[PDB]
Amino acid sequence: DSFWEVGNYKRTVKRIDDGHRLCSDLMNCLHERARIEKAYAQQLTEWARRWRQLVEKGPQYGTVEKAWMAFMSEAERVSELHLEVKASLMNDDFEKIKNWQKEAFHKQMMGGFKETKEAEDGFRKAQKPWAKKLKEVEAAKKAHHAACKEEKLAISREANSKADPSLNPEQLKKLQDKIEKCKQDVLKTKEKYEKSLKELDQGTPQYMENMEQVFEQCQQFEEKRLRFFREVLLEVQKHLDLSNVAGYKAIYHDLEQSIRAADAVEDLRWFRANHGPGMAMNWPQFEE
Amino acid sequence: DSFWEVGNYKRTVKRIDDGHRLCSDLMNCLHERARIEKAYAQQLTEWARRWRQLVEKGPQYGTVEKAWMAFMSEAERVSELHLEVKASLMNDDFEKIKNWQKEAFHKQMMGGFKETKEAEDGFRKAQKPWAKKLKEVEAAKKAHHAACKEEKLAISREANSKADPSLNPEQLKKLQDKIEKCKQDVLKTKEKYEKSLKELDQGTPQYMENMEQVFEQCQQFEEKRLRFFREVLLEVQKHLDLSNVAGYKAIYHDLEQSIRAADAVEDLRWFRANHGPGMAMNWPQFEE
Repeated sequence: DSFWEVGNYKRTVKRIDDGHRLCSDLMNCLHERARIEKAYAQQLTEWARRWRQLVEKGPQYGTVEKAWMAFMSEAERVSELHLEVKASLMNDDFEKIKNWQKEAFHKQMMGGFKETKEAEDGFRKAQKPWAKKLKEVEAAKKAHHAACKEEKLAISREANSKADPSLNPEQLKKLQDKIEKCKQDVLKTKEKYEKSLKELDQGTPQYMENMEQVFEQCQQFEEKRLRFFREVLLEVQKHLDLSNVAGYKAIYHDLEQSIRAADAVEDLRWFRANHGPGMAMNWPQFEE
Repeated sequence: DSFWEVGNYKRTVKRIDDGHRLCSDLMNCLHERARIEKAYAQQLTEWARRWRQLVEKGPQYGTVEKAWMAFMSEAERVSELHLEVKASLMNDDFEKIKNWQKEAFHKQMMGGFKETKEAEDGFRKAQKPWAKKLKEVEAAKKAHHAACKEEKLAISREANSKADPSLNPEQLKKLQDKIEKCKQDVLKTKEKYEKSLKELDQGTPQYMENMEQVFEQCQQFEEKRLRFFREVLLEVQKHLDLSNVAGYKAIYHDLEQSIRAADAVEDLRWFRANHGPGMAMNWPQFEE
Protein backbone atom coordinates (compact mmCIF):
# COMPACT_ATOMS: atom_id res chain seq x y z
CA ASP A 1 0.00 0.00 0.00
CA SER A 2 3.11 2.18 -0.14
CA PHE A 3 3.23 5.05 -2.66
CA TRP A 4 6.37 3.49 -4.15
CA GLU A 5 4.59 0.24 -4.99
CA VAL A 6 3.83 -0.13 -8.69
CA GLY A 7 0.63 1.74 -9.52
CA ASN A 8 0.01 3.04 -6.00
CA TYR A 9 0.35 6.56 -7.39
CA LYS A 10 -3.28 6.23 -8.44
CA ARG A 11 -4.39 7.62 -5.08
CA THR A 12 -2.66 10.91 -5.90
CA VAL A 13 -4.22 10.92 -9.36
CA LYS A 14 -7.62 10.20 -7.81
CA ARG A 15 -7.33 13.37 -5.72
CA ILE A 16 -7.65 15.29 -9.01
CA ASP A 17 -11.08 13.92 -9.92
CA ASP A 18 -11.94 14.34 -6.22
CA GLY A 19 -10.97 18.01 -6.34
CA HIS A 20 -13.53 18.59 -9.07
CA ARG A 21 -16.09 16.64 -7.04
CA LEU A 22 -15.40 18.75 -3.92
CA CYS A 23 -15.99 22.02 -5.83
CA SER A 24 -19.37 20.64 -6.86
CA ASP A 25 -20.08 19.56 -3.30
CA LEU A 26 -19.28 23.01 -1.93
CA MET A 27 -21.49 24.56 -4.60
CA ASN A 28 -24.42 22.32 -3.59
CA CYS A 29 -23.78 23.01 0.07
CA LEU A 30 -24.00 26.77 -0.52
CA HIS A 31 -26.95 26.46 -2.92
CA GLU A 32 -28.79 24.55 -0.19
CA ARG A 33 -28.03 27.18 2.46
CA ALA A 34 -29.17 29.88 0.04
CA ARG A 35 -32.55 28.17 -0.35
CA ILE A 36 -32.85 28.06 3.44
CA GLU A 37 -32.17 31.80 3.66
CA LYS A 38 -34.74 32.54 0.94
CA ALA A 39 -37.29 30.36 2.77
CA TYR A 40 -36.95 32.20 6.05
CA ALA A 41 -37.10 35.53 4.17
CA GLN A 42 -40.23 34.47 2.25
CA GLN A 43 -42.07 33.27 5.35
CA LEU A 44 -41.32 36.58 7.04
CA THR A 45 -42.71 38.49 4.04
CA GLU A 46 -45.84 36.34 4.09
CA TRP A 47 -46.25 36.86 7.84
CA ALA A 48 -45.86 40.64 7.41
CA ARG A 49 -48.41 40.87 4.59
CA ARG A 50 -50.89 38.70 6.50
CA TRP A 51 -50.63 40.67 9.73
CA ARG A 52 -50.59 44.06 8.07
CA GLN A 53 -54.04 43.23 6.77
CA LEU A 54 -55.35 41.73 10.01
CA VAL A 55 -54.22 44.70 12.08
CA GLU A 56 -55.63 47.19 9.56
CA LYS A 57 -59.03 45.49 9.43
CA GLY A 58 -59.05 44.96 13.19
CA PRO A 59 -60.23 47.24 16.07
CA GLN A 60 -56.80 48.54 17.09
CA TYR A 61 -56.08 52.09 15.91
CA GLY A 62 -54.04 55.12 17.03
CA THR A 63 -50.39 55.13 18.10
CA VAL A 64 -50.64 51.62 19.55
CA GLU A 65 -51.69 50.32 16.14
CA LYS A 66 -48.62 52.02 14.65
CA ALA A 67 -46.50 50.37 17.33
CA TRP A 68 -47.88 46.97 16.38
CA MET A 69 -47.67 47.70 12.65
CA ALA A 70 -43.94 48.40 13.11
CA PHE A 71 -43.37 44.68 13.57
CA MET A 72 -44.55 43.97 10.02
CA SER A 73 -41.85 46.40 8.84
CA GLU A 74 -39.24 44.63 10.98
CA ALA A 75 -40.08 41.27 9.40
CA GLU A 76 -39.92 42.82 5.92
CA ARG A 77 -36.50 44.34 6.64
CA VAL A 78 -35.11 41.15 8.15
CA SER A 79 -36.41 39.35 5.03
CA GLU A 80 -34.61 41.78 2.70
CA LEU A 81 -31.39 41.02 4.60
CA HIS A 82 -31.71 37.26 4.21
CA LEU A 83 -32.49 37.72 0.51
CA GLU A 84 -29.21 39.65 0.29
CA VAL A 85 -27.41 36.80 2.04
CA LYS A 86 -28.92 34.47 -0.56
CA ALA A 87 -27.97 36.85 -3.40
CA SER A 88 -24.39 37.10 -2.17
CA LEU A 89 -24.15 33.34 -1.72
CA MET A 90 -25.37 32.61 -5.25
CA ASN A 91 -24.27 35.59 -7.35
CA ASP A 92 -20.82 35.85 -5.80
CA ASP A 93 -19.76 32.67 -3.95
CA PHE A 94 -21.56 30.00 -5.98
CA GLU A 95 -20.56 31.64 -9.26
CA LYS A 96 -16.95 32.09 -8.19
CA ILE A 97 -16.57 28.37 -7.48
CA LYS A 98 -18.47 27.38 -10.63
CA ASN A 99 -16.07 29.49 -12.70
CA TRP A 100 -12.93 28.30 -10.89
CA GLN A 101 -14.02 24.68 -11.38
CA LYS A 102 -14.30 25.33 -15.13
CA GLU A 103 -10.96 27.07 -15.44
CA ALA A 104 -9.10 24.36 -13.51
CA PHE A 105 -10.67 21.18 -14.92
CA HIS A 106 -10.89 20.51 -18.64
CA LYS A 107 -12.75 17.61 -20.18
CA GLN A 108 -10.68 15.51 -22.55
CA MET A 109 -12.84 14.55 -25.50
CA MET A 110 -13.15 10.88 -24.57
CA GLY A 111 -14.28 11.36 -20.99
CA GLY A 112 -12.48 12.43 -17.85
CA PHE A 113 -10.30 15.46 -17.18
CA LYS A 114 -7.12 16.37 -19.04
CA GLU A 115 -5.38 17.18 -15.75
CA THR A 116 -6.05 13.65 -14.49
CA LYS A 117 -4.81 12.03 -17.71
CA GLU A 118 -1.73 14.27 -17.53
CA ALA A 119 -0.85 13.21 -13.98
CA GLU A 120 -1.49 9.56 -14.84
CA ASP A 121 0.76 9.69 -17.90
CA GLY A 122 3.53 11.46 -16.01
CA PHE A 123 3.50 8.85 -13.25
CA ARG A 124 3.51 6.03 -15.80
CA LYS A 125 6.42 7.48 -17.76
CA ALA A 126 8.37 7.98 -14.53
CA GLN A 127 7.57 4.44 -13.36
CA LYS A 128 7.85 2.59 -16.68
CA PRO A 129 11.55 1.63 -16.58
CA TRP A 130 11.49 0.68 -12.89
CA ALA A 131 8.29 -1.34 -13.35
CA LYS A 132 9.79 -3.22 -16.28
CA LYS A 133 12.88 -4.08 -14.24
CA LEU A 134 10.85 -5.03 -11.17
CA LYS A 135 8.93 -7.33 -13.50
CA GLU A 136 11.96 -9.36 -14.59
CA VAL A 137 13.11 -9.41 -10.96
CA GLU A 138 9.89 -11.17 -9.97
CA ALA A 139 10.38 -13.69 -12.76
CA ALA A 140 13.88 -14.35 -11.44
CA LYS A 141 12.23 -14.70 -8.04
CA LYS A 142 9.69 -17.37 -8.98
CA ALA A 143 12.59 -19.01 -10.82
CA HIS A 144 15.01 -19.39 -7.93
CA HIS A 145 12.12 -20.58 -5.76
CA ALA A 146 11.14 -22.99 -8.53
CA ALA A 147 14.67 -24.39 -8.47
CA CYS A 148 14.95 -24.71 -4.69
CA LYS A 149 11.49 -26.30 -4.62
CA GLU A 150 12.46 -28.73 -7.37
CA GLU A 151 15.62 -29.52 -5.41
CA LYS A 152 14.36 -31.04 -2.15
CA LEU A 153 11.87 -33.00 -4.26
CA ALA A 154 14.80 -34.72 -5.96
CA ILE A 155 16.81 -34.96 -2.74
CA SER A 156 13.97 -36.97 -1.22
CA ARG A 157 13.45 -38.85 -4.48
CA GLU A 158 16.53 -41.07 -4.20
CA ALA A 159 15.93 -41.06 -0.44
CA ASN A 160 12.47 -42.59 -0.74
CA SER A 161 14.08 -44.82 -3.35
CA LYS A 162 15.39 -47.25 -0.73
CA ALA A 163 12.25 -48.48 1.02
CA ASP A 164 11.15 -49.65 -2.43
CA PRO A 165 11.64 -53.22 -3.72
CA SER A 166 12.38 -52.71 -7.43
CA LEU A 167 15.41 -50.43 -7.03
CA ASN A 168 17.24 -50.97 -10.31
CA PRO A 169 20.90 -49.87 -10.59
CA GLU A 170 20.24 -47.16 -13.16
CA GLN A 171 16.70 -46.27 -12.06
CA LEU A 172 18.34 -45.31 -8.77
CA LYS A 173 21.79 -44.12 -9.85
CA LYS A 174 20.08 -41.78 -12.31
CA LEU A 175 17.53 -40.25 -9.93
CA GLN A 176 20.53 -39.04 -7.94
CA ASP A 177 21.57 -37.03 -11.00
CA LYS A 178 18.41 -34.92 -10.94
CA ILE A 179 19.57 -33.77 -7.51
CA GLU A 180 22.82 -32.58 -9.09
CA LYS A 181 20.82 -31.08 -11.95
CA CYS A 182 18.79 -29.05 -9.46
CA LYS A 183 21.92 -28.62 -7.34
CA GLN A 184 23.57 -26.06 -9.62
CA ASP A 185 20.26 -25.17 -11.28
CA VAL A 186 19.33 -23.41 -8.04
CA LEU A 187 22.67 -21.63 -7.76
CA LYS A 188 22.08 -20.66 -11.39
CA THR A 189 18.74 -18.89 -10.99
CA LYS A 190 20.17 -17.59 -7.72
CA GLU A 191 22.72 -15.38 -9.49
CA LYS A 192 20.04 -14.43 -12.03
CA TYR A 193 17.70 -13.34 -9.24
CA GLU A 194 20.63 -11.50 -7.65
CA LYS A 195 21.66 -9.69 -10.83
CA SER A 196 18.27 -8.12 -11.57
CA LEU A 197 18.00 -7.30 -7.86
CA LYS A 198 21.09 -5.08 -7.77
CA GLU A 199 20.16 -3.72 -11.20
CA LEU A 200 16.85 -2.60 -9.73
CA ASP A 201 18.64 -1.10 -6.74
CA GLN A 202 20.86 1.00 -8.98
CA GLY A 203 17.76 2.13 -10.85
CA THR A 204 15.68 3.28 -7.88
CA PRO A 205 17.41 6.65 -7.38
CA GLN A 206 16.39 7.85 -10.84
CA TYR A 207 12.99 6.23 -10.30
CA MET A 208 12.35 8.15 -7.08
CA GLU A 209 13.50 11.44 -8.61
CA ASN A 210 11.02 11.11 -11.47
CA MET A 211 8.13 10.10 -9.21
CA GLU A 212 8.72 12.96 -6.78
CA GLN A 213 8.84 15.25 -9.80
CA VAL A 214 5.35 14.30 -10.95
CA PHE A 215 3.99 14.18 -7.40
CA GLU A 216 5.22 17.73 -6.82
CA GLN A 217 3.30 19.00 -9.84
CA CYS A 218 0.20 17.34 -8.40
CA GLN A 219 0.84 18.96 -4.99
CA GLN A 220 0.97 22.30 -6.81
CA PHE A 221 -2.37 21.79 -8.58
CA GLU A 222 -3.90 20.68 -5.29
CA GLU A 223 -2.43 23.69 -3.47
CA LYS A 224 -4.37 25.90 -5.85
CA ARG A 225 -7.75 24.41 -4.95
CA LEU A 226 -6.90 24.43 -1.24
CA ARG A 227 -5.95 28.11 -1.22
CA PHE A 228 -8.96 28.92 -3.39
CA PHE A 229 -11.26 27.14 -0.90
CA ARG A 230 -9.91 29.15 2.04
CA GLU A 231 -10.39 32.36 0.06
CA VAL A 232 -13.97 31.70 -0.94
CA LEU A 233 -14.85 30.41 2.52
CA LEU A 234 -13.64 33.65 4.09
CA GLU A 235 -15.99 35.38 1.68
CA VAL A 236 -18.90 33.08 2.54
CA GLN A 237 -18.38 33.87 6.25
CA LYS A 238 -18.68 37.57 5.50
CA HIS A 239 -21.91 37.11 3.54
CA LEU A 240 -23.50 35.09 6.36
CA ASP A 241 -22.38 37.43 9.17
CA LEU A 242 -25.34 39.62 10.05
CA SER A 243 -23.92 40.29 13.54
CA ASN A 244 -21.63 43.06 12.26
CA VAL A 245 -24.11 44.70 9.89
CA ALA A 246 -25.31 48.07 11.15
CA GLY A 247 -28.38 47.80 8.92
CA TYR A 248 -29.48 44.89 11.09
CA LYS A 249 -29.20 46.76 14.40
CA ALA A 250 -30.92 49.74 12.76
CA ILE A 251 -34.02 47.62 12.26
CA TYR A 252 -34.47 47.22 16.01
CA HIS A 253 -33.48 50.74 17.04
CA ASP A 254 -36.25 51.89 14.68
CA LEU A 255 -38.74 49.29 15.90
CA GLU A 256 -38.11 50.40 19.49
CA GLN A 257 -38.74 54.04 18.60
CA SER A 258 -42.02 53.21 16.86
CA ILE A 259 -43.17 51.18 19.86
CA ARG A 260 -42.16 53.88 22.31
CA ALA A 261 -44.26 56.30 20.25
CA ALA A 262 -47.34 54.43 21.53
CA ASP A 263 -49.24 56.97 23.68
CA ALA A 264 -52.18 55.55 25.64
CA VAL A 265 -53.48 58.96 26.72
CA GLU A 266 -53.41 60.54 23.26
CA ASP A 267 -55.19 57.53 21.78
CA LEU A 268 -57.97 57.73 24.37
CA ARG A 269 -58.16 61.50 24.07
CA TRP A 270 -59.14 60.93 20.44
CA PHE A 271 -61.71 58.28 21.32
CA ARG A 272 -63.37 60.66 23.77
CA ALA A 273 -63.53 63.42 21.17
CA ASN A 274 -64.61 61.19 18.28
CA HIS A 275 -66.73 58.48 19.91
CA GLY A 276 -67.42 59.61 23.45
CA PRO A 277 -68.67 62.56 25.59
CA GLY A 278 -66.56 64.94 23.52
CA MET A 279 -69.02 64.63 20.65
CA ALA A 280 -71.34 67.55 19.95
CA MET A 281 -75.06 66.98 20.44
CA ASN A 282 -78.29 68.48 19.14
CA TRP A 283 -80.36 68.36 22.31
CA PRO A 284 -84.17 68.38 21.88
CA GLN A 285 -86.20 71.60 21.86
CA PHE A 286 -89.66 72.93 20.98
CA GLU A 287 -90.53 71.49 17.57
CA GLU A 288 -93.84 72.19 15.83
CA ASP B 1 -75.15 59.49 15.81
CA SER B 2 -73.80 61.32 18.85
CA PHE B 3 -72.49 59.59 21.98
CA TRP B 4 -75.31 61.29 23.87
CA GLU B 5 -78.10 59.80 21.77
CA VAL B 6 -80.00 57.08 23.66
CA GLY B 7 -78.01 53.85 23.50
CA ASN B 8 -75.10 55.13 21.40
CA TYR B 9 -72.76 54.48 24.32
CA LYS B 10 -72.62 50.97 22.88
CA ARG B 11 -69.51 51.72 20.84
CA THR B 12 -67.66 52.32 24.10
CA VAL B 13 -69.01 49.05 25.48
CA LYS B 14 -67.92 47.21 22.33
CA ARG B 15 -64.33 48.40 22.72
CA ILE B 16 -64.32 46.11 25.74
CA ASP B 17 -65.17 42.95 23.80
CA ASP B 18 -62.66 44.18 21.18
CA GLY B 19 -59.93 44.63 23.77
CA HIS B 20 -60.08 40.96 24.64
CA ARG B 21 -60.10 40.02 20.93
CA LEU B 22 -57.03 42.19 20.32
CA CYS B 23 -55.18 40.32 23.06
CA SER B 24 -55.89 37.12 21.17
CA ASP B 25 -54.86 38.69 17.86
CA LEU B 26 -51.51 39.70 19.35
CA MET B 27 -50.99 36.20 20.76
CA ASN B 28 -51.65 34.52 17.39
CA CYS B 29 -49.41 37.06 15.68
CA LEU B 30 -46.52 36.20 18.02
CA HIS B 31 -47.34 32.50 17.85
CA GLU B 32 -47.18 32.65 14.05
CA ARG B 33 -43.83 34.44 14.11
CA ALA B 34 -42.57 31.85 16.63
CA ARG B 35 -43.35 28.96 14.25
CA ILE B 36 -41.45 30.81 11.51
CA GLU B 37 -38.38 31.27 13.73
CA LYS B 38 -38.46 27.59 14.66
CA ALA B 39 -38.83 26.58 10.99
CA TYR B 40 -35.66 28.44 10.02
CA ALA B 41 -33.93 26.74 12.96
CA GLN B 42 -35.19 23.32 11.90
CA GLN B 43 -33.84 23.86 8.39
CA LEU B 44 -30.44 25.02 9.65
CA THR B 45 -30.21 21.96 11.93
CA GLU B 46 -30.96 19.62 9.03
CA TRP B 47 -28.59 21.37 6.64
CA ALA B 48 -25.85 21.04 9.27
CA ARG B 49 -26.53 17.35 9.92
CA ARG B 50 -26.58 16.58 6.19
CA TRP B 51 -23.37 18.37 5.36
CA ARG B 52 -21.50 17.11 8.37
CA GLN B 53 -22.13 13.61 7.01
CA LEU B 54 -21.33 14.52 3.40
CA VAL B 55 -18.14 16.33 4.37
CA GLU B 56 -16.91 13.60 6.72
CA LYS B 57 -17.58 10.85 4.17
CA GLY B 58 -16.18 12.91 1.29
CA PRO B 59 -12.51 13.23 0.15
CA GLN B 60 -11.74 16.58 1.81
CA TYR B 61 -9.54 16.25 4.90
CA GLY B 62 -7.00 18.26 6.88
CA THR B 63 -7.43 21.86 8.04
CA VAL B 64 -9.43 22.71 4.93
CA GLU B 65 -12.01 20.14 6.00
CA LYS B 66 -12.14 21.78 9.43
CA ALA B 67 -12.70 25.18 7.82
CA TRP B 68 -15.64 23.79 5.84
CA MET B 69 -17.03 22.03 8.91
CA ALA B 70 -17.01 25.39 10.69
CA PHE B 71 -20.05 26.27 8.60
CA MET B 72 -22.01 23.32 9.98
CA SER B 73 -21.23 24.60 13.50
CA GLU B 74 -22.45 28.10 12.54
CA ALA B 75 -25.78 26.78 11.26
CA GLU B 76 -26.12 24.95 14.58
CA ARG B 77 -25.36 28.02 16.71
CA VAL B 78 -27.79 30.11 14.63
CA SER B 79 -30.39 27.36 14.92
CA GLU B 80 -30.12 27.42 18.71
CA LEU B 81 -30.46 31.20 18.54
CA HIS B 82 -33.73 31.10 16.61
CA LEU B 83 -35.09 28.22 18.63
CA GLU B 84 -34.55 30.53 21.61
CA VAL B 85 -36.43 33.37 19.90
CA LYS B 86 -39.37 31.00 19.59
CA ALA B 87 -38.95 29.99 23.25
CA SER B 88 -38.95 33.62 24.42
CA LEU B 89 -41.91 34.60 22.23
CA MET B 90 -43.94 31.68 23.56
CA ASN B 91 -42.73 31.15 27.13
CA ASP B 92 -42.49 34.83 27.94
CA ASP B 93 -44.38 37.19 25.63
CA PHE B 94 -47.29 34.95 24.57
CA GLU B 95 -47.79 33.79 28.15
CA LYS B 96 -47.57 37.31 29.56
CA ILE B 97 -50.36 38.46 27.23
CA LYS B 98 -52.38 35.32 27.93
CA ASN B 99 -52.12 35.89 31.69
CA TRP B 100 -53.00 39.57 31.32
CA GLN B 101 -56.07 38.63 29.30
CA LYS B 102 -57.26 36.21 31.98
CA GLU B 103 -56.75 38.76 34.76
CA ALA B 104 -58.36 41.65 32.86
CA PHE B 105 -61.38 39.86 31.33
CA HIS B 106 -63.61 37.37 33.14
CA LYS B 107 -66.03 35.15 31.20
CA GLN B 108 -69.29 34.58 33.07
CA MET B 109 -71.52 31.52 33.29
CA MET B 110 -74.39 33.33 31.55
CA GLY B 111 -72.06 34.34 28.73
CA GLY B 112 -70.18 37.54 27.98
CA PHE B 113 -67.46 39.36 29.91
CA LYS B 114 -68.05 40.62 33.43
CA GLU B 115 -66.44 43.95 32.61
CA THR B 116 -68.54 44.37 29.44
CA LYS B 117 -71.77 43.65 31.30
CA GLU B 118 -70.73 46.10 34.01
CA ALA B 119 -70.17 48.84 31.44
CA GLU B 120 -73.53 48.15 29.84
CA ASP B 121 -75.35 48.18 33.18
CA GLY B 122 -73.46 51.31 34.21
CA PHE B 123 -74.41 53.28 31.10
CA ARG B 124 -78.03 52.14 31.21
CA LYS B 125 -78.36 53.27 34.82
CA ALA B 126 -76.79 56.64 34.04
CA GLN B 127 -79.12 57.07 31.08
CA LYS B 128 -82.34 55.58 32.51
CA PRO B 129 -83.90 58.78 33.92
CA TRP B 130 -82.93 61.09 31.05
CA ALA B 131 -84.13 58.40 28.64
CA LYS B 132 -87.44 58.25 30.50
CA LYS B 133 -87.77 62.03 30.42
CA LEU B 134 -86.99 61.96 26.70
CA LYS B 135 -89.87 59.54 26.07
CA GLU B 136 -92.10 61.91 28.04
CA VAL B 137 -91.02 64.80 25.83
CA GLU B 138 -91.59 62.50 22.85
CA ALA B 139 -95.16 61.74 23.93
CA ALA B 140 -95.89 65.40 24.58
CA LYS B 141 -94.50 66.05 21.10
CA LYS B 142 -96.71 63.61 19.20
CA ALA B 143 -99.66 64.49 21.44
CA HIS B 144 -99.19 68.14 20.53
CA HIS B 145 -99.41 67.57 16.77
CA ALA B 146 -102.44 65.33 17.29
CA ALA B 147 -104.49 68.29 18.53
CA CYS B 148 -102.58 70.84 16.46
CA LYS B 149 -103.85 68.86 13.46
CA GLU B 150 -107.18 67.92 15.03
CA GLU B 151 -108.16 71.60 15.03
CA LYS B 152 -107.48 72.22 11.34
CA LEU B 153 -109.77 69.25 10.74
CA ALA B 154 -112.80 71.06 12.15
CA ILE B 155 -111.60 74.51 11.09
CA SER B 156 -111.58 73.29 7.49
CA ARG B 157 -115.09 71.93 8.01
CA GLU B 158 -116.11 75.55 8.50
CA ALA B 159 -115.53 76.01 4.77
CA ASN B 160 -117.45 72.82 3.98
CA SER B 161 -120.27 74.51 5.89
CA LYS B 162 -120.51 77.76 3.94
CA ALA B 163 -120.58 75.60 0.81
CA ASP B 164 -123.68 73.91 2.21
CA PRO B 165 -126.77 75.58 0.65
CA SER B 166 -128.92 74.01 3.37
CA LEU B 167 -126.96 75.95 5.99
CA ASN B 168 -128.22 73.87 8.91
CA PRO B 169 -129.32 75.91 11.98
CA GLU B 170 -127.50 74.95 15.18
CA GLN B 171 -125.71 72.22 13.24
CA LEU B 172 -123.47 75.07 12.08
CA LYS B 173 -122.65 76.22 15.61
CA LYS B 174 -121.94 72.60 16.56
CA LEU B 175 -118.95 72.79 14.23
CA GLN B 176 -117.93 75.97 16.04
CA ASP B 177 -117.41 73.80 19.12
CA LYS B 178 -114.79 71.53 17.57
CA ILE B 179 -112.98 74.71 16.55
CA GLU B 180 -112.67 76.30 19.98
CA LYS B 181 -112.11 73.15 22.03
CA CYS B 182 -109.66 71.73 19.50
CA LYS B 183 -107.71 74.99 19.57
CA GLN B 184 -108.06 74.72 23.35
CA ASP B 185 -106.02 71.54 23.78
CA VAL B 186 -103.42 73.06 21.47
CA LEU B 187 -102.50 75.38 24.34
CA LYS B 188 -102.72 72.55 26.88
CA THR B 189 -100.45 70.11 25.06
CA LYS B 190 -98.16 73.04 24.26
CA GLU B 191 -97.63 73.96 27.91
CA LYS B 192 -97.13 70.28 28.70
CA TYR B 193 -94.71 69.77 25.82
CA GLU B 194 -92.75 72.84 26.91
CA LYS B 195 -92.95 71.68 30.51
CA SER B 196 -91.45 68.23 29.86
CA LEU B 197 -88.86 69.91 27.64
CA LYS B 198 -87.88 72.35 30.38
CA GLU B 199 -87.68 69.37 32.73
CA LEU B 200 -85.40 67.43 30.40
CA ASP B 201 -83.22 70.49 29.83
CA GLN B 202 -83.05 70.70 33.63
CA GLY B 203 -81.87 67.15 34.28
CA THR B 204 -79.43 67.16 31.36
CA PRO B 205 -76.51 68.31 33.54
CA GLN B 206 -76.75 65.35 35.93
CA TYR B 207 -77.26 63.11 32.91
CA MET B 208 -73.95 64.20 31.40
CA GLU B 209 -72.19 63.79 34.74
CA ASN B 210 -73.46 60.21 35.11
CA MET B 211 -72.45 59.24 31.57
CA GLU B 212 -69.01 60.84 31.77
CA GLN B 213 -68.45 58.99 35.04
CA VAL B 214 -69.02 55.61 33.41
CA PHE B 215 -67.08 56.68 30.31
CA GLU B 216 -64.02 57.68 32.34
CA GLN B 217 -64.12 54.21 33.88
CA CYS B 218 -64.08 52.64 30.42
CA GLN B 219 -61.20 54.91 29.44
CA GLN B 220 -59.10 53.83 32.41
CA PHE B 221 -59.75 50.16 31.68
CA GLU B 222 -58.82 50.66 28.03
CA GLU B 223 -55.72 52.56 29.19
CA LYS B 224 -54.61 49.42 31.04
CA ARG B 225 -54.56 47.39 27.83
CA LEU B 226 -52.93 50.13 25.78
CA ARG B 227 -50.09 50.57 28.29
CA PHE B 228 -49.72 46.78 28.58
CA PHE B 229 -49.41 46.45 24.79
CA ARG B 230 -46.62 49.04 24.73
CA GLU B 231 -44.79 47.34 27.59
CA VAL B 232 -45.00 43.85 26.10
CA LEU B 233 -44.12 44.92 22.55
CA LEU B 234 -40.85 46.36 23.83
CA GLU B 235 -40.07 42.94 25.31
CA VAL B 236 -40.98 41.19 22.04
CA GLN B 237 -38.69 43.66 20.25
CA LYS B 238 -35.76 42.68 22.46
CA HIS B 239 -36.48 38.95 22.00
CA LEU B 240 -36.39 39.25 18.21
CA ASP B 241 -33.16 41.25 18.06
CA LEU B 242 -30.34 38.70 17.99
CA SER B 243 -27.92 41.58 18.59
CA ASN B 244 -29.11 41.34 22.19
CA VAL B 245 -27.46 37.92 22.44
CA ALA B 246 -23.98 38.19 23.94
CA GLY B 247 -22.54 35.39 21.84
CA TYR B 248 -24.11 36.33 18.51
CA LYS B 249 -20.92 37.94 17.24
CA ALA B 250 -18.81 35.07 18.64
CA ILE B 251 -20.48 32.69 16.19
CA TYR B 252 -18.93 34.60 13.33
CA HIS B 253 -15.65 35.32 15.07
CA ASP B 254 -15.26 31.57 15.65
CA LEU B 255 -16.26 30.74 12.05
CA GLU B 256 -13.67 33.17 10.69
CA GLN B 257 -11.00 31.88 13.04
CA SER B 258 -11.64 28.30 11.98
CA ILE B 259 -11.44 29.26 8.29
CA ARG B 260 -8.23 31.26 8.79
CA ALA B 261 -6.81 28.04 10.26
CA ALA B 262 -7.02 26.47 6.79
CA ASP B 263 -3.39 25.78 5.84
CA ALA B 264 -2.78 24.51 2.30
CA VAL B 265 0.90 23.76 2.98
CA GLU B 266 0.28 21.87 6.22
CA ASP B 267 -2.40 19.80 4.51
CA LEU B 268 -0.07 19.06 1.61
CA ARG B 269 2.77 17.94 3.88
CA TRP B 270 0.46 15.43 5.55
CA PHE B 271 -0.63 13.97 2.22
CA ARG B 272 2.97 13.49 1.11
CA ALA B 273 4.16 11.79 4.30
CA ASN B 274 1.05 9.61 4.56
CA HIS B 275 0.09 9.06 0.90
CA GLY B 276 3.04 10.15 -1.22
CA PRO B 277 6.86 9.89 -1.54
CA GLY B 278 7.15 10.33 2.22
CA MET B 279 5.74 6.85 2.81
CA ALA B 280 7.96 3.99 3.92
CA MET B 281 8.83 1.43 1.24
CA ASN B 282 10.17 -2.10 1.62
CA TRP B 283 12.43 -2.09 -1.44
CA PRO B 284 13.02 -5.55 -3.02
CA GLN B 285 15.77 -7.79 -1.65
CA PHE B 286 17.04 -11.37 -1.88
CA GLU B 287 14.30 -13.66 -0.57
CA GLU B 288 14.30 -17.43 -0.14
